[PDB]
Amino acid sequence: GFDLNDFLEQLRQDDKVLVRMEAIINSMTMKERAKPEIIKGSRKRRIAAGSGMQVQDVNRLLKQFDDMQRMMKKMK
RNA sequence: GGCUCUGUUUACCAGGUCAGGUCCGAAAGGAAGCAGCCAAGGCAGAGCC
Ligand SMILES: [K+]
Ligand SMILES: [K+]
Ligand SMILES: [K+]
Ligand SMILES: [Mg+2]
Ligand SMILES: [Mg+2]
Ligand SMILES: [Mg+2]
Ligand SMILES: [Mg+2]
Repeated sequence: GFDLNDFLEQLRQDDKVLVRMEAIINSMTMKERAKPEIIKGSRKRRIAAGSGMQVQDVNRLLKQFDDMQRMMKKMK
């Protein structure tokens, strides 16, 4: 069950992306990391400000996560 | 009802500490602040008033 914890560990095998991507996840709660679909507008705003990013950066991380979760489902 | 103890629970919506990330600064230095943790609140059991 590929989640943001798994993704975060993949980001830990950029700081031009990797450190910033890790930071966004580091502003999340464990429920958010476990079930990223619950992250809607208000949680995105909290995560963005808490990581010094914009909401569009959070959107981009979530999209990258989503693409990886789709690919892991299919490779498996 | 109050207080205490114990268990549990709680993204943000004036608490503390604030990793990471962020901001200001040439630096020296500063600042805001999410997660966690802590406090506190919620739900209960027990004890006391
Ligand atoms: K308690
Ligand atoms: K905090
Ligand atoms: K920090
Ligand atoms: Mg809080
Ligand atoms: Mg605070
Ligand atoms: Mg720091
Ligand atoms: Mg600078």
